[PDB]
Amino acid sequence: VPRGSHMVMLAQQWRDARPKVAGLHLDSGACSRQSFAVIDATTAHARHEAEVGGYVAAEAATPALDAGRAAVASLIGFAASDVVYTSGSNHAIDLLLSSWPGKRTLACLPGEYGPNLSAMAANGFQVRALPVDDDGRVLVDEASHELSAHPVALVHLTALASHRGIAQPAAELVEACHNAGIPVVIDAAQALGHLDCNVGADAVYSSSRKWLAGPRGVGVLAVRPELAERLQPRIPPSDWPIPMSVLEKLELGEHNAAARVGFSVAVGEHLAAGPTAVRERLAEVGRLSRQVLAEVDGWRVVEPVDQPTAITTLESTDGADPASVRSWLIAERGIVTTACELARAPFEMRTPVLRISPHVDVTVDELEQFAAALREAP
Amino acid sequence: VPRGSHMVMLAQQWRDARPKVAGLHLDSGACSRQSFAVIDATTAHARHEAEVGGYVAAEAATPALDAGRAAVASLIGFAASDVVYTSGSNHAIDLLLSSWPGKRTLACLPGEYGPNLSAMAANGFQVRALPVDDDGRVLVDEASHELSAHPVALVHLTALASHRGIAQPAAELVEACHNAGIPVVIDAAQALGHLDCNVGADAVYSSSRKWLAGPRGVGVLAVRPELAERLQPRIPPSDWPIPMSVLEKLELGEHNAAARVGFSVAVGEHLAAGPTAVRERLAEVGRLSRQVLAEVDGWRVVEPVDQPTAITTLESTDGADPASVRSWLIAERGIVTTACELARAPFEMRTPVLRISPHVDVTVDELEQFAAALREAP
Ligand SMILES: *Cc1c(COP(=O)(O)O)cnc(C)c1O
Ligand SMILES: *Cc1c(COP(=O)(O)O)cnc(C)c1O
Repeated sequence: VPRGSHMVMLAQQWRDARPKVAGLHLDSGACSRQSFAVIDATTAHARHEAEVGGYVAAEAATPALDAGRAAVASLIGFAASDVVYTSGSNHAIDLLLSSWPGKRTLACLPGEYGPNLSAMAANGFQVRALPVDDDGRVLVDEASHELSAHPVALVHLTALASHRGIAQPAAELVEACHNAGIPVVIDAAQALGHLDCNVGADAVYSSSRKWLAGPRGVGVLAVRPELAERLQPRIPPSDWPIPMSVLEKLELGEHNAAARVGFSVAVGEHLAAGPTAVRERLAEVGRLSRQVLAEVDGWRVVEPVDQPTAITTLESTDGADPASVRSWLIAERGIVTTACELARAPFEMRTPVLRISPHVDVTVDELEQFAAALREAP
Repeated sequence: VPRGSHMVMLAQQWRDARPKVAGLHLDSGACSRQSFAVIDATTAHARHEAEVGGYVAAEAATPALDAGRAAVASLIGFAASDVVYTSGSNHAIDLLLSSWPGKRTLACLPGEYGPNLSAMAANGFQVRALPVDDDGRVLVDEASHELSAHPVALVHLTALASHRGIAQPAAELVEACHNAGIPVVIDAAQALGHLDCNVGADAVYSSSRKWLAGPRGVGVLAVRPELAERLQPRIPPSDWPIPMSVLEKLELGEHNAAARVGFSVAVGEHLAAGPTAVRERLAEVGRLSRQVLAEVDGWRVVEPVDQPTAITTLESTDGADPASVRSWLIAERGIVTTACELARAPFEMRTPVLRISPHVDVTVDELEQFAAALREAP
C-alpha cells in the first residue's frame, strides 16, 4: 500500500531559487543546479576582480571564503581551520594520498569509485577490500574483527557511492576503526548535503557541484590537526625555503576564486534551509522514486525501498544499454540522467545501470513522466 | 628627448569593453580585467548548466571550447588538437614534468620562476643554469656551445619573467636547442598575448587571467604529438583499464567549464583586435612607462628603456619595502601593483622590486599619477 508525499514548502522554495529547468533534471548526483544567488555571487566577484584588482578582490573576499570553510566544518564536526578548498574530490584524494607518510596500505569498499582506486594505485597504496553484504553495505562487526587481526594504515569509506544509493554506516565504522587504532578518510562527494557527515572521521572531502548545488571546479578537503601535521606534501618539496603549514601547502595554487565564493553562498543556503530538514526530504525523494519505479518492464530497482538517499539505480532486464537510453531521454524528452559504466566501480558492478538523482524539488508527477518515458524507450 | 604616444583606437576600445576601474590598475601581469563579454559568457554557461544539465551544457559548449584551443594554437604555431586546458601554468608544468620519460635533467634560466623550480625539484629533475648577460637575457651562442658539449633532456625557457620585463630571444634559442637535438618547453604565462610565441617550441603553457584577460582558474598546455606520445602520465597509472591518449589523460579532472568558455571568448577578443597590433602597443606602453619613471628619487628602473614588454620593475635606492609601498598605494591611492619577493626568482634576485604591468588602455597621465604617488610614499 503506497503513501503520499509529505508536503513541505522547502521543495518549492528550492525550485524557485533556481532557473526554470528546460525539460526534467534528475541528475543532481552528477551536477545539480546553481541558485540565482550563487550565480550572481560568482559573477559579482569576477566584476570586482576587474575594478579593484584580482588579488585585492580575493583578499576582500576572505570573510565569505572563511564562512564557507566554517559551514562545511559544522556539517562534518571539524574546525573551520581544518578545511581547505580544492578543484574537486579527485584533487582532494590525490592531495591526501600523495602526502601520506610511512607504510601506504589501506582498506576500502569493493564498490570503491574507480578514479579513487586509480589515485590509490598511482600513489603506491596496497588496497584491500572490506567485508560487505549483498547490496555492498559494509558489515561493521566483521570489519572490526578483520582490522584488529589484520591492520592497515588507513580506511577509505565512500559514505555514499556514485553508482548505487546505499547509505553506508559511517559513524559505526569510524568508531570500529578507531578502536583498532586506524584513521578514516571519507569520500563525501555524494554524502555531503545528503547524509549526516558528522561522524568523527579524520579526513573528509567533497564536491561543490552536487547536492550543495555550487559551482563546478570546487571541492573541499578537511583534515584533523593530529593527522594534518604528520602529512608530507608532494609540492612543495619537504626541503623548501618558504615555511607554511601542511594545509596551506595543500590549498596552494591558481584557482577560480569567484567559484569559491559561489560555493560559500551555496553551503550558506543549505544551512539556511536546515540540514536535517533537507536530508529527510531527500530520503523521502528516494522512497517515492522506488515506489514509482517499482514496476517497470525492462528495468528493476536495485536499492532497498527505504534507503535514506535520493540516488536510485535501474538495471536492464532485457540487455538495454543505459548510455543509449540516457541519450534518447535527453535528445527526445529532455530528461537528464546518468549512465554508470562498470569502470565507475569495477570490483562490484557486473553490469551498467541508469542512475536517477533528483533533488528536493522533484514532484510525483515528474517521477511518473520518467517512468512513462522509460517504458516507450528504444 | 622624449617622444609622444602613438595614438591608437585599440587602447580605448579595450578600456571600454571592460568595467570602469575604481582607482588605477597597473597589474595585468598578476591578474588583468575580464571584458563584459567574458563575464557574461561565463555567467551564461553556469545558467545553462542549471537548465539543461551540467554535462549536457558542457557537451553543447564543445564548439566554443575547441575555438579556444585553436586560437591558442594559432598564437604558438601548434595544431588545436595539441592544446589542452589546465588550472594554470603551475598545473601545466607539473603535468608535463610529472609525465616526463627517462633521464630527468633540464637546463633553464637562473631567473627561473621559483614555483617552477619547486615543481622541477618535486619531479626529480636535475636543474642546470643557462649562461646569461647582466640583465638575465640568455646568451644564445654560449648556450649553444654549452648544450652541444654538455647535453640535457630538455630546456625550459621562461620567455618573459614575472619579476623582470626582459624579452628572451626564444626563437633563436629554440633552433640552437634543436640543433643540439634537445626539446624546448616554454613558460609563456607572461608572454602569451604579449610576445610572439610562434617560435617552434615543443611544448608551451600559459595562464588565462593575465595578458589575455580571461577568468582565473584556467591555463593551457600545448604539446607536439612527437613528444606527447612519449609522455607517461602519473594519473591514471600506465597499467590502467580505460584506454585514452596522453593529452586526454592530462586534461582529465573536474574543472570550471564556464571559466573555460570565458577564456575562449577572451582569446577570441585578442585575435579579433589583432595580435601584432596589441603587442606593438604593449611594447610602447613599456617605453612610455620607463620614460615617465626615468627620474624618481628612491627608485630606479631595472629594464633597458626599449625592451618590447609592458612589465617595468623598480628597485628601491633607500631600502624601502615594495610590499609596504604596494599596500599604501592600494589603501590610499587605489593604485594596484605587484611586489616581487626574492622567492619569485631566488637564483637571480638579490633584492625585492615593485612591478608595474599596465595593459594597452594606460594613458600617460595615469603613468604620471603613479610617479607622483610614488614620490610622496612612506
Ligand atoms: C562525483 C564523484 C567523485 C569525483 O569528484 P570530482 O569532483 O569529479 O573530482 C568522487 N567520488 C564520488 C562518489 C563521485 O560521485
Ligand atoms: C603567473 C606566473 C606563473 C604562475 O602560473 P599560475 O597561473 O599562477 O599557476 C607562472 N610563471 C610565470 C612567469 C608567472 O608570472
